[PDB]
Amino acid sequence: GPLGSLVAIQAELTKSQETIGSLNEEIEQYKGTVSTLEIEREFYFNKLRDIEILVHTTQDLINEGGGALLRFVKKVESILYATA
Amino acid sequence: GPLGSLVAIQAELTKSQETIGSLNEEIEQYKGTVSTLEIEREFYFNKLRDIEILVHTTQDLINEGVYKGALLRFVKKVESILYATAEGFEM
Repeated sequence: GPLGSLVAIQAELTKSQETIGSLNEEIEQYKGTVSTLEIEREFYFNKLRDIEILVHTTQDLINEGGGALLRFVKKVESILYATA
Repeated sequence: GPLGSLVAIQAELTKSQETIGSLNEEIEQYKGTVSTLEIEREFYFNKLRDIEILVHTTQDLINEGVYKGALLRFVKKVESILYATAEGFEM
């Protein structure tokens, strides 16, 4: 009857509001994991950038103003731009 | 009466089943963003590892005199950059 249908929907509704609660919990932990990975990424990208700047600057400095130095600089450059 | 309240709670229920649907899409999006960041990481870690090997190997040839200056200066600059990257693996 009316009461039975009201009770069944109310039960499924509170069960649904539970899932929403647990899915929001997951989203907050995923937001936290993306944030950590993005903080790490900015740090490592800066170190690789410092190596890239050094490689290109030395390549320019060798040009007008390298023997074994140029050979090493080119070996580093090939490591940076390799695709795997 | 009872029909009105049944209609209002059924509407709340189907609306909440739609939010679970959209929250599951967000989770799949977030799983995809964590996966991309972890794939980048493995690739850039591999390059750092290869630069470390190269830096130490050529330092061994400069130390154990196998060249008969500016090269050692450059090798040491790279090594300091690599050490600073190792130092920030906790921070």
